[PDB]
Amino acid sequence: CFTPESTALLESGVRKPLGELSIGDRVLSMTANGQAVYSEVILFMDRNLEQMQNFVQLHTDGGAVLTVTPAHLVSVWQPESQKLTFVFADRIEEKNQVLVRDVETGELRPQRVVKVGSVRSKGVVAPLTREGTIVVNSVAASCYA
Amino acid sequence: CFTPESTALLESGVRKPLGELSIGDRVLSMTANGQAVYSEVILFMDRNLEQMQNFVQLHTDGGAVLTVTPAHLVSVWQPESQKLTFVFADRIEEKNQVLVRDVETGELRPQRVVKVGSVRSKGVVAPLTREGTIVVNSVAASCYA
Repeated sequence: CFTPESTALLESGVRKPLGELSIGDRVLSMTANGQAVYSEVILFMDRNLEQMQNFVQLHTDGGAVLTVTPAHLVSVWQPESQKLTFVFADRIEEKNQVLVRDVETGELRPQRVVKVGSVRSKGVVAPLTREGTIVVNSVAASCYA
Repeated sequence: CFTPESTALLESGVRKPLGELSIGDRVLSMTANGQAVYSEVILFMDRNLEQMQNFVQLHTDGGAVLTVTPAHLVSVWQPESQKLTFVFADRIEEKNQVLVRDVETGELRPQRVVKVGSVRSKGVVAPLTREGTIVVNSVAASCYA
């Protein structure tokens, strides 16, 4: 899950807090080969805006910060082998690379994780899109947790 | 989840029991717009070959039978509105339509659900592919349950 304050990017061009996200909204997602694409939210696998939860915080070199639960799958780019893989949030470390949306081009491009933090906050939201992936706070991730 | 005896279709052209499925295997899946495509199994969300479980059994007009847990998402085709939607297995009824792989063409084509049964067996397997979907026993389904 992500936090209610975490944001998705609607096809319309607007960021929307996950706590305000609605089934049907077409949010920025990622294809199997790592490309940006818009997909509709079909349901929420978890949505409790009061539930206290522990979150991993991934900071990218570009300034993006993704707050996700320990067991949530996140896309990790292996620069050497040109391999896109999914790793649990808690297993991600500095120097690993994640896909972050580039403002100018709109493309999902790899960025170094420069800091791995933690935080405990209230509210959990886990949206499921048709694609099965979702870009939260500009960082690509799986919908699975 | 599906049963261990349920089968996936490997890109190689061979059916493989889910209980024998391995991470890395490229199984027949479905794209967001309902097309057949091969995707690799990245992990199992559930895999307990001993766990007794209640399953819904969907029979198609073509003879395919998909055994899935009540809370598993399955693709349902709405012929009138040309809409592909996901519905929980237990909410599916006769006359609804699901996507079934055609032998000759290999395409995922809609077929009427001619009978909805039930069964309790041992073993649960829930494979997750990169696409997020998987065709089990020739019937298209989401990986989510």
